[PDB]
Amino acid sequence: SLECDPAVIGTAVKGKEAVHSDLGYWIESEKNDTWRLKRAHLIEMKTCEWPKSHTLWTDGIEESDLIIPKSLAGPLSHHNTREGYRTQMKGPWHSEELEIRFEECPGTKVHVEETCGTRGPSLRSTTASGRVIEEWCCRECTMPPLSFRAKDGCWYGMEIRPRKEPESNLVRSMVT
Amino acid sequence: SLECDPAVIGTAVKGKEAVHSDLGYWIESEKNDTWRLKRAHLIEMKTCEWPKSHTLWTDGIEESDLIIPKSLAGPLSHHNTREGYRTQMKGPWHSEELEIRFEECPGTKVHVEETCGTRGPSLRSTTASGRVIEEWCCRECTMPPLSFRAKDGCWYGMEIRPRKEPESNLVRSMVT
Repeated sequence: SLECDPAVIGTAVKGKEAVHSDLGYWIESEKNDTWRLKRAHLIEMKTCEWPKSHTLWTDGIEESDLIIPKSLAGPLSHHNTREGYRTQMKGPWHSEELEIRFEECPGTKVHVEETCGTRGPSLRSTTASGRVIEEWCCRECTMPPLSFRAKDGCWYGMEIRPRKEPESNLVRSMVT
Repeated sequence: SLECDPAVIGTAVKGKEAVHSDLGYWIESEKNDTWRLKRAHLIEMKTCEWPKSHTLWTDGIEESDLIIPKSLAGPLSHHNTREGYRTQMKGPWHSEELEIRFEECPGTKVHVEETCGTRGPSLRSTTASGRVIEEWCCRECTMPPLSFRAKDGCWYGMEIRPRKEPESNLVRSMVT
């Protein structure tokens, strides 16, 4: 009864590309050389549960590995995963139009440094003053780095933290 | 590995209809209160394993309820199920062109009789002499009856057995 309406759900695979689509959700996965989330575009956030009947590869997943959270109608699929990243509970979900993609934000860099901060609330790449933050670090995530493209700028994943920058000046999402 | 080549596999859902397709397999499933196998068309039998990456609703199934056996490249899906039927291990899989459909054979009728024979190898609807066998019985399967349409005639499912036949006249598939 809490599932999204399957009347408008469209899921398809052909070869090495897959799409989990909805009215507002367009979730692309690829095989390279294992299946992973490629990019996603969400225009209307919703809180239903994506039905297993309209989902591919629903076996042996834990909700902690779902890139798009299950509570936000993220599909319970291995196609909704990426190595080195976990569920993005504290992401910039307040925005209306969201694009999830694996690319560095403009004028930014991410480094794999075990001497880096742990996962925390998602950080925007521009200060409240509006200035770019050049250097970011990661402890376990993989490259290219998970990013969020919204109206107000580029948001980085939780695993991605800034280098020698005070996380107190930055803008942080306050949703879960 | 032991999986079918995913390069040519195409699976899609839109609303109440779903297809698990490949080069030789065309498996249609439908939503009618519950997800079930609608019809299937197989032109080349295979012994690979259908990849879960290209399969819908792979969760909480037992292989005994898969209409198309896992060994015969049947998808491990709730879409590959039908109420009152179990895996058709002893089916007419020797034939080249096979169509699975839920309909009575042209000169037969099937009744739900708990006082009927048990599961056995799939039987043709025409004797070796070539005459139709009008009456068949079922104990637990549902209607319409699962049937196989091949070049040599109509084959009934394992759950569907005849009442007035001495088991010697019939044509029995001898493959598993």
